Amino acid sequence: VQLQNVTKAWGEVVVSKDINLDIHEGEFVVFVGPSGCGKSTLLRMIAGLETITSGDLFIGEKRMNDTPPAERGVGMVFQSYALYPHLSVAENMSFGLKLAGAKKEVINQRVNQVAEVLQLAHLLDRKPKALSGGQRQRVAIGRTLVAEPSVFLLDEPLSNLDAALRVQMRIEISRLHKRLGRTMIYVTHDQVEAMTLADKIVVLDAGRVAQVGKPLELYHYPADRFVAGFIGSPKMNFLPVKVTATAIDQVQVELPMPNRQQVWLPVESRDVQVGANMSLGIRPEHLLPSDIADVILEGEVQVVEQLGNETQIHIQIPSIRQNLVYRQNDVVLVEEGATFAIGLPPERCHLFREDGTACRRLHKEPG
Amino acid sequence: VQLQNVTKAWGEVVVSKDINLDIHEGEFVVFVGPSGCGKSTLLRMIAGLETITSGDLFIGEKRMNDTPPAERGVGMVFQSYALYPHLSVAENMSFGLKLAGAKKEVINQRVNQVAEVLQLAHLLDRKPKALSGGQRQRVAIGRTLVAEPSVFLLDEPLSNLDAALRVQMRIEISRLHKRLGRTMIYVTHDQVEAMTLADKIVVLDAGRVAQVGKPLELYHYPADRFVAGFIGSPKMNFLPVKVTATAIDQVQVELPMPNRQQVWLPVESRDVQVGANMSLGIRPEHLLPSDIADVILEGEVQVVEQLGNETQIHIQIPSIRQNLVYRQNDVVLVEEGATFAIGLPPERCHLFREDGTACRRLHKEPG
Ligand SMILES: Nc1ncnc2c1ncn2[C@@H]1O[C@H](COP(=O)(O)OP(=O)(O)OP(=O)(O)O)[C@@H](O)[C@H]1O
Ligand SMILES: Nc1ncnc2c1ncn2[C@@H]1O[C@H](COP(=O)(O)OP(=O)(O)OP(=O)(O)O)[C@@H](O)[C@H]1O
Repeated sequence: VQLQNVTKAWGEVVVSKDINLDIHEGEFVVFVGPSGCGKSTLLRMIAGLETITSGDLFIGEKRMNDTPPAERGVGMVFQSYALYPHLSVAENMSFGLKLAGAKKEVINQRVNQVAEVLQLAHLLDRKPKALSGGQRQRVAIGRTLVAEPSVFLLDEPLSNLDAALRVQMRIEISRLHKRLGRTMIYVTHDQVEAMTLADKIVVLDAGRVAQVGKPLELYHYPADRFVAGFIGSPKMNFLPVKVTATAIDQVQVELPMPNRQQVWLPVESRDVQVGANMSLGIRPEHLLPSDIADVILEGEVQVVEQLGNETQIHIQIPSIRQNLVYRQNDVVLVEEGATFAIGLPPERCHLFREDGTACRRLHKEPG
Repeated sequence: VQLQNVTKAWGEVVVSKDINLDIHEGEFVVFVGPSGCGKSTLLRMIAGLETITSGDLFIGEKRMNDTPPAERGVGMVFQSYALYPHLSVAENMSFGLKLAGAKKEVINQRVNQVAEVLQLAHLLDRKPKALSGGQRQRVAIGRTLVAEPSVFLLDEPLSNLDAALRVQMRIEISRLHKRLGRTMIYVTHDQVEAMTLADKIVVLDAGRVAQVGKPLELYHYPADRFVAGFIGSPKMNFLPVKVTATAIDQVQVELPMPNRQQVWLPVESRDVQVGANMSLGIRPEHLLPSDIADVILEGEVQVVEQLGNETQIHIQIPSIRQNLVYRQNDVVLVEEGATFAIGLPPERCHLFREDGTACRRLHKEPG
């Protein structure tokens, strides 16, 4: 429930810096970050299986860096095959006889209720070698939902599950949290999941903590370029611009286009010098039909991905490196090489200084 | 490259009731289906890691049910991985080009260009033990990539990766499929990935092949309730309706609503009988705003998930036992209890018979 300058490292390969997390009791916290940033290591250190090179681990109240993996209040172990190849499903799931707590021995009343939510009922007498990746995965989860620790440490527990099934499990896991009221430390790559379950999201990046905030705060108010480009599916579009003017709460920038159009952005303005080279971000879903008016960008359709509910059009614009990704509702029929124009809304624009830190958007978004 | 009446069972449990597929050479085919429907198995039968109870498998153009795995022309990459802990990352990815007689001149070269795209260049001298899920998984892909088989069998090869990196790999794997142009049998649960990469999609259901088609073919025209309920993120909503009338290319149904509203659907009508109890399907993203539509449904907001780019609102309607899910663009503030309304667009409504088979939709959709 609490870290303090927890630094981990092995040689000159520092996996984690002085991260300072403050997880309250019964809070649902998910960890997200680029592959390699230190999410799994962090979760393990919070438990056993991994040492703590420096810092304090306040679980409950007093430190627990030396406490044996046994009693901590933790309940980890996850993802397809971590199960005993000789025991059965019911046997593996009902291993909650000694996992940091005090339970009876007629708990069959729960191992049967858990295998129910995980739709594993008809597989209780099954052996691991007889379960699919997805099935094994849920068994591994039951083992933890059965023990019912004081603090769960889930690590991508819902992987290997079809979409429909994965939605039901999100519901189940959400209930198991608004009931046991325990503390949860979830780790995932599924961003939709993060936003739906998380009651506070932690974004890691190369060992360091990038930002911590609620779902919509991270989405709407990334503190820097990195976080901005990490939260949100089709990465946020980034255009190179130049600050031409400065007000108290404006900051005018010049788009690299041939026409060199300028526009006033509802941004911080603090520490923004005229003439500075800055990064302007705009999300694929925030771009406009262009049918309306104002700031417009035109280019050639490079890619077009059909998703049934929406269409993502990749547009190439002169003077801009990478294509500009744009998402539009429904099936939209356009071809490659075609000419496409979109509208760039100033309220929904982000601006990052050369150092990458953000210029606190002033526009108030609901939430 | 071809299956006929292929059957597979473990004792008394069948897992592939005679499936018939016809994967053309060079095609990118993705397999989707409920957890434990038989995706990995079917994949391990094309490789040889599993025995074919009945039927004939014709990889290339010759029956291979009894051919040894190592000599089928198949290069597979599953979840179990293949990172030999005694070999360095660079040592792996090359191990594949073992007997291929590849020489340090040809190999080591493509091992470098591959460690580049997969972004492991800074990890060659590493060892599986000192890596992370996502990293190890790219390494595994690296092996099969470097070996450039004649047939790729990818089993959820991009899981364990952040959304950004994953999108990048989808572009790489896609480019790799264009460059070489060899057959690829991809298994995944990520429906956006399927829709994105696939040329054809196979939907499996409890060992059987439910439907085969191009992505938009399955999204707009599911052959049955099962596929309808399977393809598409927030699951299609289903409403019990009664057939009140039937015309040429029509069919009129009565909604569960207390006002027993009857609405005509541009649907097949073939094998539709007045009085039958059918299922009406409508996707959360196809429901319309209340004011801009006829045939409205009002109810109590139960859940509201804020995804950032959109808002999903579950509505309990006095009639349907299941909550009706609705997707609305952008951030939408609604109180968990509010009265909400939505439109039921007839042209985008699917109709399923009592036996679950769909009544061919006559509305032409773009695609
Ligand atoms: N035994 C080890 N020795 C040295 N460095 C290690 C070791 N195990 C992990 N690491 C380092 O820590 C980082 C990895 O792992 P972690 O397992 O913390 O990643 P994640 O952040 O959980 O990423 P992923 O999404 O890929 O699972 C790696 O990039 C690697 O450099
Ligand atoms: N050794 C076995 N004995 C009996 N049944 C088995 C065995 N191995 C797998 N199965 C059955 O085959 C089905 C599973 O596996 P497959 O491995 O074919 O699943 P998938 O379709 O890849 O699903 P998942 O997404 O969950 O990985 C399971 O539902 C299981 O009942």
